[PDB]
Amino acid sequence: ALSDNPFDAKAWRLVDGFDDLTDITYHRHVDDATVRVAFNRPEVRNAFRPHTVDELYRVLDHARMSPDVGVVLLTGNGPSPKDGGWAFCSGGDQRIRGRSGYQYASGDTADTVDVARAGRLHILEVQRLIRFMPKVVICLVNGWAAGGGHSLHVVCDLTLASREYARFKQTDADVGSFDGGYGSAYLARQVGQKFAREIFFLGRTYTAEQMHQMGAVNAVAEHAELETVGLQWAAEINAKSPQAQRMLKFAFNLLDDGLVGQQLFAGEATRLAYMTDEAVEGRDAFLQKRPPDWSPFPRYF
Amino acid sequence: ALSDNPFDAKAWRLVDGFDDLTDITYHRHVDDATVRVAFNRPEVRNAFRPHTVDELYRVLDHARMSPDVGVVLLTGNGPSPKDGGWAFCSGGDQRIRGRSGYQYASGDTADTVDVARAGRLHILEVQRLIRFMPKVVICLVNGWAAGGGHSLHVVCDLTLASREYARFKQTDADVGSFDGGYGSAYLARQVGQKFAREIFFLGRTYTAEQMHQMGAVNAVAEHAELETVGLQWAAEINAKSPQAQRMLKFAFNLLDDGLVGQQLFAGEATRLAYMTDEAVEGRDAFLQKRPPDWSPFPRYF
Amino acid sequence: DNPFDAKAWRLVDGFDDLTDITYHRHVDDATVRVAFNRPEVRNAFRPHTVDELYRVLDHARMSPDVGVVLLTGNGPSPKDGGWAFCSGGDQRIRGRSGYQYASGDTADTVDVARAGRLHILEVQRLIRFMPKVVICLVNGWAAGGGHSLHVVCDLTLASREYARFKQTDADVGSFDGGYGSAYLARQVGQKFAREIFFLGRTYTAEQMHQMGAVNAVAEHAELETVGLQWAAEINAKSPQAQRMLKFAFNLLDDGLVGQQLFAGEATRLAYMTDEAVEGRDAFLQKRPPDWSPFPRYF
Amino acid sequence: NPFDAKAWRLVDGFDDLTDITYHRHVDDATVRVAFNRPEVRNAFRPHTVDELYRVLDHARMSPDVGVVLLTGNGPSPKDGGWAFCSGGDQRIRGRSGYQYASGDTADTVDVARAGRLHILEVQRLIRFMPKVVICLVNGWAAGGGHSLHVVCDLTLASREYARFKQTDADVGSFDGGYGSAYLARQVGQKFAREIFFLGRTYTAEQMHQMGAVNAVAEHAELETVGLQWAAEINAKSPQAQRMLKFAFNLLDDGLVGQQLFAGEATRLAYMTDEAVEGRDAFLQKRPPDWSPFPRYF
Amino acid sequence: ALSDNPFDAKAWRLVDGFDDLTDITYHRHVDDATVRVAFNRPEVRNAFRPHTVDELYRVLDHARMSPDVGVVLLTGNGPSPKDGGWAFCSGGDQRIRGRSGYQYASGDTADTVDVARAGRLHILEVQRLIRFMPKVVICLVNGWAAGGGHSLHVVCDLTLASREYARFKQTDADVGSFDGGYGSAYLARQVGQKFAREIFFLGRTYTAEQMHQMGAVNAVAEHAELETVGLQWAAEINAKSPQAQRMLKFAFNLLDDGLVGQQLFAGEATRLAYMTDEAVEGRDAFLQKRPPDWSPFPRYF
Amino acid sequence: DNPFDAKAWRLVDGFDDLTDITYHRHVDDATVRVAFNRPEVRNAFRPHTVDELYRVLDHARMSPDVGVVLLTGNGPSPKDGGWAFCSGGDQRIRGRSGYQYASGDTADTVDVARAGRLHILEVQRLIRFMPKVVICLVNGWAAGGGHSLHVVCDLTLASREYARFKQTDADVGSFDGGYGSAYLARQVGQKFAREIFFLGRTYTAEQMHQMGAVNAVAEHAELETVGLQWAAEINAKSPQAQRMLKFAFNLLDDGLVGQQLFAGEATRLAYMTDEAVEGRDAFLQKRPPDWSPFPRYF
Ligand SMILES: CC(C)(COP(=O)(O)OP(=O)(O)OC[C@H]1O[C@@H](n2cnc3c(N)ncnc32)[C@H](O)[C@@H]1OP(=O)(O)O)[C@@H](O)C(=O)NCCC(=O)NCCSC(=O)c1ccc2ccccc2c1O
Ligand SMILES: CC(C)(COP(=O)(O)OP(=O)(O)OC[C@H]1O[C@@H](n2cnc3c(N)ncnc32)[C@H](O)[C@@H]1OP(=O)(O)O)[C@@H](O)C(=O)NCCC(=O)NCCSC(=O)c1ccc2ccccc2c1O
Ligand SMILES: CC(C)(COP(=O)(O)OP(=O)(O)OC[C@H]1O[C@@H](n2cnc3c(N)ncnc32)[C@H](O)[C@@H]1OP(=O)(O)O)[C@@H](O)C(=O)NCCC(=O)NCCSC(=O)c1ccc2ccccc2c1O
Ligand SMILES: CC(C)(COP(=O)(O)OP(=O)(O)OC[C@H]1O[C@@H](n2cnc3c(N)ncnc32)[C@H](O)[C@@H]1OP(=O)(O)O)[C@@H](O)C(=O)NCCC(=O)NCCSC(=O)c1ccc2ccccc2c1O
Repeated sequence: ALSDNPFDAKAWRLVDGFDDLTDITYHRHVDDATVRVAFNRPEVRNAFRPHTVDELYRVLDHARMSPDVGVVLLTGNGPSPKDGGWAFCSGGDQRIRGRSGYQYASGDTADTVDVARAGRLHILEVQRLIRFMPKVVICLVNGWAAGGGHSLHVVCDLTLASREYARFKQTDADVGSFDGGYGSAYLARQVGQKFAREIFFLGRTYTAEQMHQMGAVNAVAEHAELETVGLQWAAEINAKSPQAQRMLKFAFNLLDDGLVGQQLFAGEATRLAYMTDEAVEGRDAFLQKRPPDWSPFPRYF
Repeated sequence: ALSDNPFDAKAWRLVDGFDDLTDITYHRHVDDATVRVAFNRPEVRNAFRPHTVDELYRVLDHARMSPDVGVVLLTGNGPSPKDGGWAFCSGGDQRIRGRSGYQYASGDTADTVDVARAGRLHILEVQRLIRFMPKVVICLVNGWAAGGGHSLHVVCDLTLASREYARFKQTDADVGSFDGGYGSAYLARQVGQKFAREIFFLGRTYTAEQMHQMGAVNAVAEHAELETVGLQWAAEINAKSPQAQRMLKFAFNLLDDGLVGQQLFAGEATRLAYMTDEAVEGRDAFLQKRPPDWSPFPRYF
Repeated sequence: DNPFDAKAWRLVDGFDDLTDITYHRHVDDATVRVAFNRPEVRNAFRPHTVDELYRVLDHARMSPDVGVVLLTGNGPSPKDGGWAFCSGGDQRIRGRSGYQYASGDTADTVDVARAGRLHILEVQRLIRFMPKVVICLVNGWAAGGGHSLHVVCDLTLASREYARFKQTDADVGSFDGGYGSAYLARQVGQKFAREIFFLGRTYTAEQMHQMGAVNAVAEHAELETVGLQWAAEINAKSPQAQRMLKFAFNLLDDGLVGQQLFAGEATRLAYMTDEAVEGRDAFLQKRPPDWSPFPRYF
Repeated sequence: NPFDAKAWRLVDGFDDLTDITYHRHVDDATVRVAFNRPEVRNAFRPHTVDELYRVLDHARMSPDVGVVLLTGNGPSPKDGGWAFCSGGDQRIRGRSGYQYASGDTADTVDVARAGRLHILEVQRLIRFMPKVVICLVNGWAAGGGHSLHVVCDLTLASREYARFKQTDADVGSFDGGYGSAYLARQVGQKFAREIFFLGRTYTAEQMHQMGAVNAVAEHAELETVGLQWAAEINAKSPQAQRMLKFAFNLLDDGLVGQQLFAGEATRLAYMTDEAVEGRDAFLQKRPPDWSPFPRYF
Repeated sequence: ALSDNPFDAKAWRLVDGFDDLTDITYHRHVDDATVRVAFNRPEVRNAFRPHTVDELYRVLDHARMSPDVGVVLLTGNGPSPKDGGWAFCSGGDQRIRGRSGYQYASGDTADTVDVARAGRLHILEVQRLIRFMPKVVICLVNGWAAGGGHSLHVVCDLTLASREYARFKQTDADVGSFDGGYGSAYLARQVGQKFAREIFFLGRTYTAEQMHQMGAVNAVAEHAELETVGLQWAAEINAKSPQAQRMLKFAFNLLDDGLVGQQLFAGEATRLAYMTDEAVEGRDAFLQKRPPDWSPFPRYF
Repeated sequence: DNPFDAKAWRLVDGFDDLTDITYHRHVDDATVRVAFNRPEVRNAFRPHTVDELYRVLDHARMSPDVGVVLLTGNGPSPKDGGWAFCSGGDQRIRGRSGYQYASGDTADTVDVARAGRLHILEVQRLIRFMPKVVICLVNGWAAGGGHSLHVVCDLTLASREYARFKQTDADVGSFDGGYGSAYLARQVGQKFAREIFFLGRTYTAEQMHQMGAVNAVAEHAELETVGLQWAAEINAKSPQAQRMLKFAFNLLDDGLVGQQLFAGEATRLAYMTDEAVEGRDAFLQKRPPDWSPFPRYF
């Protein structure tokens, strides 16, 4: 009766238009305003290749533009059919990593790499998409989270982790790589500079409880219940003012993201201003080629 | 023998000139350089209305300008005479909240709102007064700390919380509101970005011990001893160089507050320069209409 | 000639007791005039001056029928005909602990029991944080703390003939290590700002305009007339938008304080929506809120 | 007319564009992207924004393109007026933002569909793309149109017809992001506040004096000079140009800025033998040998 | 058998050229790419005087420039021969502190102070050296860490602390001093603003375990094993890509250090660019006085 | 015509061994002159040049009788009469690991066992952090890293006739991604700074002055004479105030490092007080401190 798999097929439906997905799965909950986005290459611990990043971007972007979706659950499928091992995401697929970055290939191995096509590092675009979308993204760490996979959990708004199977391991420097952006600096804004430097410089494996104690993981859950708890967290988020939740996310981003953070938060303020009679008077005055009349609108202080 | 009330009336005296306070109480300790500032509307869990904010500002401002006061203890009176419930502060009084913010009213309910008078959100001014005053402000959370009340706690330099009665709950998004300034972004600089986002996005109730573990509460105390512990903390603060304590507070504020932070710290540096013979030579040379002589004052490196 | 046109201005009720500052409301416009009134010492401010200045600016901030503040200096000097906006802190009553309250004009009347203050910094923040445009009209010398006040204002207009900018801080052993210096660098760039402070030279209106700290140069007699024209153009726009724009300009430079002020106004904007009103109503009626009428935007 | 048709070719796959034009230079690694609604001073509606994003994104991913020229077509067939871009099309502005419509006017708005403000997405795309974007202001630049020039890396402006006018507060709108705060990092806080608070009209020469316009050119020569600038840019080390742009963005853009600059530093490390040894060791399931690679200081 | 001393004399060799050191010791490990740098005035709890600072800077600078050294262990020798008391570092030597700062003296006490020579506060230069050097610096807190000694610990990349003997006490304000830089503001980026303010404003003594719980100490070790654990941590660090480790340290520093942070990280990016064929084409074209040919080098995105 | 007036300058004791740099102290003023001395390669620096430049600037930093550093280039070139401030890194000894030490002048003599360095960045930080005003006198070409050196100096004066600013970094596949670029933008604004780097055009003294990166333009023969005048005006003010001001200008731009330096100086001011001394004395006398004589200021 105890399931080894967090996924409950009865609770989830495929999303229309996404039959061609190979490296990623995308479900919408049967009742809730919540979607499930998951890595789908468990044979390589859910390592992503450039095509994986493209699918992940497409799917997250679709969720961003779905008005009836409030929360994204980001996770990994499994286990490995080869050894039963569990993974959230093991970062960039090393098999198709070249001197210019991760390269598109016709097959799974290095020999099928299109040598004419320069490599990319555009998981960074997925990071920004997660960061900038006006919806809460909750990472469900159901297994190994290593390299770029570790950095993905870091950039999510919230993280829940499997007690039995979550393993956090920043392996970047082991393979001569490094996430010098959100993966490292933003980790320091969750667990502090000392712990963050330890995690990267020594590359040790941490449990869910250890990461929770340090401040990068919000709560620990039983593996079988990880998505159930995820859905409960999403339900609590979706039960509040969506307008307030949106502003709050951009408020938490703002200063850390400089002018970009201000752009997003100020953008939402501009939308709020557009709803007002005062802004409509401004529009109407222009269209009617007359001076605007601001006298009904007080100078708040 | 066990008091349900943290307040020890024998230890405190009313402050002269504060006759007319209705929403707030203001005491000076009988021996120590410490004052007690408290919300005084326990029947509504110490929610503040614009008049409450005005009294609070005036009282904190007086404490700021009192040379014989080193530490402010900010707390809530209680319990509710209606149900015996304890509160530090439950944020803005929802009864007089309008479309333009919290509105002045002649009575307690929405019907007595002065409709000719625009709403205000100027608890933010109290936040800055606490932030900018050259004295340590310790928040003693003696009960519910919710909404704007939670955010007041966040902005204080230090927080002590009642074991039995403190309950931290960020209810902003529940009533369609949000503190997008110190309430949220500054919380993240105490407990890290993941926990701060959790606290706001889910709006769960946290105990003193839980908040202490996350990093927003300095210590947990027995309810009956909360002000006693507060006074002990104040005494330790007051036993150090007042000049060093002043500079240290502005040093902690500085970068987080940008140019405002620099302004406050540099302002105190200017005062230190004014104490020197070199600065006195500059003033005198101008007043005597002669060139200054800097030769007695060596260059340091 | 004199930039002050007495016919255009009325005294503000409740301010009969002002000694170091004058305060007028325009006869027709949503504009006030705030001016230093010690031209015999080049409009140097003492602590009492600062108190009056703060109180008057605070009153303008809280006047809903006022949109723009014009900050300037009265003159000329009755002693030598010299023109000044403001020459900074009154050096006569500067002590080792800062500028001190005194019953008279000189150090001999200083209240020795009372520590000195530097709370022009409080006026700077009041100017910086108020949800209204403050225009500095530099009608003469602007030196020391007076120079730093023009720097922190949103806009500066300057008298062609008589405006003189001179950062004399380091000459008398002082320094504005806040807005006076760092924020000046965000107007004229780090090289020019360092020059202005390190060498303490005198600059004309036109020179400051070329460097970027002065918005426009006006004829002396027309300085307040041009100020009123600028104020009128500002007052012809959405007050809501002007308010948001000022705080947007402040935001990143002011860190968490900047975010607090801008987000504070964003919160007011949310409070105006039906969605926020449903949040209030549900709490008051002790029922669950119903968010279904309010769509998610992206 | 600044447009020289002989110098430009249409780009394959963009036959369906209606609000925007998109050309590639016949010889140079340079593209031309232009607003194409001159009858309303090149105001953009959400469809314009979608086309603009799609086109700039394509330019970003085109390895044989080094520089983007962003401008407006004209003149107005109605009054001969010249415009770069007048910002959001006010006719279809609603309480929820700019709304999709089947026609040009408010009565054709799809009421079932919420409005958007996603010109901000185009701003970020210009900002984050590893190529220089030069704005050619050939006419009116107002509202969101003014803000689009602000966010471009460089701006060249028509002496006779460029008109800069930040009208945001006139119509109760505001760009509280790059449009204003970033303008201040070009012309300084005093001038930026003046531009927004008063919303006056400025010439090319005035904006050049303030620091927001790199150079003024004769109207007929505006695109010719743009192409000359693009050529000088394309003649340098592309790797260095790329690093330079993100270095300029970095601190102003906080963690996002660091992410972009560090992303390119990561690529540079991937080129090294040391990084390749890291990949090889993992793939071959053996310990890495770092001894051939010395520590630098 | 149980050693009271963390130092294992068999594991360390003196470094050539440092025979003249008096206030500091400097060893290189017999096998590992690791050095040991230690305060050597245990009779005054390893308080530093200006000569100590000069030696410390010299030794750390030499380590910075040693290509075969990857990690610096920074600690204190002991115990005091007077009372057996243990110290990492008790900050500035108060005996030779004057009105212009810490002063050079021929002897140990104030009467041998060179009055003609202005005082200095240049432990700040050692702080920046630790901060900016492209190698991990691990602080081994083997006893008291107080005042400026506490701040040195704060600025190191990692801290390990002796269970039995580590005592953290920020005493600055007790003696009228303050570290308004890394000592305070950077501490806040490790333990959060509330705990950081508490540490300074109250100046209480904290254990290794307490500082670890707050986030300023990475791990607690047995006193006899402190340097053994230090060596184990260094070995894990030294087993990764040295290039990646370097980039990662400056990535963690970057935003916190503004333009200085950008300068250091960008400098390393420039070195990486110099390794490329493209950069070499740039150099060669200039030297051969011909136009560069960039056509072999793809634009990446 | 030469800007250098030999009569005004004396060699500094202990610096006889300098080869790539010259170092003089003024015969009367608290001012030194530090100059690149390889005019045959447009004053391009090699690693040895950087070491000498650091040592000389460090010595000036620690000299209590020196207030101002004038940083410039010697010339003209004995080969073609060309004038240079500094053309950046010596490309002849640039390798894949950076600029390399060599026994001779050319690439064939580089020590292959010794990795390259980019440590002109250390000189930039030394200029940036030293508590004294550094004025760059651009007497000729300023290119690459040489351009970045002027950018990081506090003030820049430039020769009308011979100053030439040209950011050639991207021409040779290099880039200054720190103070050279990002800090230039805080002088001339983001548009002009991007223009300067992306196109790498040559600009005159007058053009750079208009953009905001050059404080003043001077006649070539008078460049050091004007430099000495600027230094004299700087040296006539409170040294303590000038010091605080420089770190105040640095502060926010330099994050925790900026704060560290400014607060460090504030700590020194505090050490001068009776209050700080009571703290010391109480510790030394093993007694509680008595803070009662020292008032709380606000
Ligand atoms: C360039 C002038 C403005 C005009 O000179 P002029 O030749 O035209 O007239 P002058 O003879 O100097 O002045 C006329 C009368 O006014 C007096 N006076 C002018 N300014 C002041 C003044 N600030 N304080 C006291 N008296 C002043 C003069 O002494 C003189 O008095 P009289 O001989 O008729 O008896 C010149 O007077 C002057 O340099 N005055 C001093 C400017 C000054 O150093 N102000 C204060 C420096 S510091 C500062 O303002 C300040 C304040 C608060 C701060 C807070 C935080 C951080 C920094 C702060 C700060 O830097
Ligand atoms: C200064 C002009 C550009 C030139 O005036 P001119 O006197 O030469 O010609 P005019 O007769 O006014 O315009 C010619 C035709 O084009 C129309 N037109 C011009 N601009 C627009 C326009 N923006 N929207 C709709 N129609 C426009 C005019 O109504 C007119 O139509 P007609 O009566 O001949 O049939 C003037 O047209 C004008 O003020 N246009 C409006 C400028 C404007 O306020 N744009 C919107 C500001 S708000 C905005 O762009 C925007 C968008 C997204 C944002 C996202 C986040 C944050 C902020 C945002 C934002 O602020
Ligand atoms: C907590 C202790 C470290 C341990 O106390 P314990 O109870 O174990 O034994 P104790 O009797 O106090 O010390 C044993 C011997 O060591 C001496 N000693 C300990 N620390 C110092 C010390 N720092 N300076 C001079 N002597 C010291 C003691 O006086 C005593 O001497 P003895 O009576 O045998 O002759 C305690 O000694 C103590 O508080 N020491 C002072 C800590 C302190 O306040 N240091 C200076 C704060 S300021 C700071 O370090 C500093 C320095 C440079 C800075 C530069 C720029 C900006 C900031 C700076 C800065 O903040
Ligand atoms: C614009 C000139 C300065 C003047 O041109 P002109 O036509 O007047 O004279 P020219 O014939 O080019 O030069 C005269 C002699 O001096 C030589 N020369 C001039 N500059 C250099 C030079 N920098 N290195 C080596 N030789 C140089 C010339 O090769 C030539 O040698 P000759 O033919 O007599 O044997 C031109 O010479 C020139 O562009 N020189 C190279 C400028 C350059 O690209 N420098 C390196 C950019 S990168 C850089 O400096 C640098 C260094 C360290 C960094 C560290 C961290 C981050 C960034 C860094 C960085 O960007």
